[PDB]
Amino acid sequence: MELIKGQALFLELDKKDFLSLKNNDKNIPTFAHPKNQEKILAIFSLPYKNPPQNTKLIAFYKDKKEEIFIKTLEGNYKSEKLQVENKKIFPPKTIQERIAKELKEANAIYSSYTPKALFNGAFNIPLNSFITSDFGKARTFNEKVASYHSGTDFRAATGTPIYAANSGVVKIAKDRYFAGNSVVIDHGFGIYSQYYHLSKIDVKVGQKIKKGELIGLSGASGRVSGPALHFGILAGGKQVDPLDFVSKFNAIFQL
Ligand SMILES: CC(=O)N[C@@H](CCNCC(=O)O)C(=O)N[C@H](C)C(=O)NO
Ligand SMILES: [Zn+2]
Repeated sequence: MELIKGQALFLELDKKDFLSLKNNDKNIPTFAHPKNQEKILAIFSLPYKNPPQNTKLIAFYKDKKEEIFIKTLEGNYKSEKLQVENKKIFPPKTIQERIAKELKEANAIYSSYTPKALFNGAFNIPLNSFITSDFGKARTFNEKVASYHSGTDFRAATGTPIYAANSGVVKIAKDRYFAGNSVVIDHGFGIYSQYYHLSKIDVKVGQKIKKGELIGLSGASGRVSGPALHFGILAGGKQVDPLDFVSKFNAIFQL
């Protein structure tokens, strides 16, 4: 198949006599297809930066192996040039220490697989606004991708109510460098939704959260370009296009 970089894909496989799904030595977890009872699903994601040109997954059954080839497409993302580049910039050690601490914490959370659905039906947009800045907007130097927008920004004045996109469990709920006042919800199967730059947090860590229920107010914390909501989805161990993902997810899990 063909898959644009920075997107997710729902693999469909025969359930019966299935043993494992792999990508080199890396395992990929599977879950039940809710409509069809003879199928199982698995989420595969390509990174936006440095994606492999091609990927070969192998589904091992008791009676056969079954290869899946996935071609990486460049897509149609916006891209501006730079005349500056990296400089592994030199922050004060007090901040280096904080970033590294918050990075450790995030990786422990995002690599903590929950093998059951914590969601309830389809995802909803966290607020009824519109996109001010799209996912995948990139800054290039010598046609190599330096950085990119890892989520999508909605129009929101400071203090706009934000609602949970789907049911889950709260894993993060605090101020962080870069993200500002953050909230991260685990929905199960390595699917996490992210709500950054809040002015105000209304939830606690480990709290069981329901869809359409309030998680905080929008703001501009840790943000330079002013008030707005940043919404992100991490799935298959990677940041992916949220709106593209929601479309594909809802196609399957719609009630
Ligand atoms: C901690 C961090 O690096 N956050 C990045 C996105 C990556 N999230 C991964 C994570 O939080 O673990 C970020 O805050 N981008 C802001 C929202 C932006 O681009 N606004 O316009
Ligand atoms: Zn953003």
